[PDB]
Amino acid sequence: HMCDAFVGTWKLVSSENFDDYMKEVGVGFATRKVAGMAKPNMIISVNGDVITIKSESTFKNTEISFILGQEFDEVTADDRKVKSTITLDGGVLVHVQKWDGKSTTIKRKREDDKLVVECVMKGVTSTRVYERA
Ligand SMILES: O=C(O)C[C@]1(O)CCCC[C@H]1Cc1ccccc1Cl
Repeated sequence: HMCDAFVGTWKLVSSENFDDYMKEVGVGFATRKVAGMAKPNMIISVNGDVITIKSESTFKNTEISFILGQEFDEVTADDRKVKSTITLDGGVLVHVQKWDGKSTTIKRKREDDKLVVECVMKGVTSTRVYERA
């Protein structure tokens, strides 16, 4: 019941500062422009200890499955090959990605009827707000 309030199908309804986040991560111009148009569906499910997060989008479809606290390989929507670890901290899913000596942290939280995704790279934050589909 660990992630019950996250489970479901969610649709992006607003974004702030995403272009700058992507720049900070190292995403190139064309990818930033195409990725920034997308309005993804995020589908979160749990089966036993395994959490699955899918992103269905006109840009890229992605899928990760993981156990909390257990590192895994991830290929991100912008084609970084990263090592990821996701934990639950005070009810927030905290996702750290490491690659090439760099790090970014993605927090996913339930706030009212929304699922808020906060993406941080050094000093740069982007906030992505999802609602139930
Ligand atoms: O789409 C989102 O709302 C969230 C997201 O799918 C997971 C968290 C990180 C940002 C984003 C992935 C992502 C990362 C770099 C370049 C383009 C993209 Cl699309």
